[PDB]
Order: sequence, then structure tokens, then C-alpha cells
Amino acid sequence: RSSLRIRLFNFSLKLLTCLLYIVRVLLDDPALGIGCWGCPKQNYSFNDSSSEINWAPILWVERKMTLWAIQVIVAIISFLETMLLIYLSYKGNIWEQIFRVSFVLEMINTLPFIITIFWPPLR
Repeated sequence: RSSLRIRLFNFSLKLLTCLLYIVRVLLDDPALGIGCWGCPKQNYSFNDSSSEINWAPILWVERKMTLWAIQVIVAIISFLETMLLIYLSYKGNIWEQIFRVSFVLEMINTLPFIITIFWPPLR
């Protein structure tokens, strides 16, 4: 029954982290200024005339320190629990875990939250 508790924890964690993403996107305004992090923060407007698409709003989203710190812990424990359960269940076959499309999405969603610690401007 402990494994059921672990699975429930995983599912509740995933739901809570997408809820934190939606609360992040709800409390943030683009008109204030968008930048990488810290000092460089500057405004953008979109015009239908020029077909050039300015990507700066896409890569960089304004985020407060508290929300980032909360999300990083969730992502770290998420990856740790997922790979702990993967190591718990080998079935005599470590392969084919890459092509199962459940770990690629997880890992791509999770590693950047740890990488952000390496580069403070990348938060």
C-alpha cells in the first residue's frame, strides 16, 4: 500500500506544479518589463506590419524569487522520486526507458529547474 501512497504523492505533485505554473502566469504582467533576470528589463509592443517575430517574451517570463524557489524544490523532488522508482523497478531491462514517452517529457520539464540554479540570470 506504500507504493500506492507514493503514486498518489507523484500525481498530487504533478497537479500542484501545474497549478503553481498557472498561478505564476496569472500574477505576472508583460507590460511592466521583460528581461533575463535582474537589471535588464525593457518593454515590447507587437505590430502587424513587420512580419518579424520578437521572441524575447517567449524565452523570458517574469517570475518572483519565492515562486521560483518553490518550483525548484518540487521539480527536484519530482525527478528524485521518479528515478528512485525507476531504479526500484528494473524488470531485468534498463533499456527501452528512453523510447517510453513518459520520461523524456518529465526530464525535459525537470532539468531546467535545476539548471536555473547554475546560472542566476537563467532563473
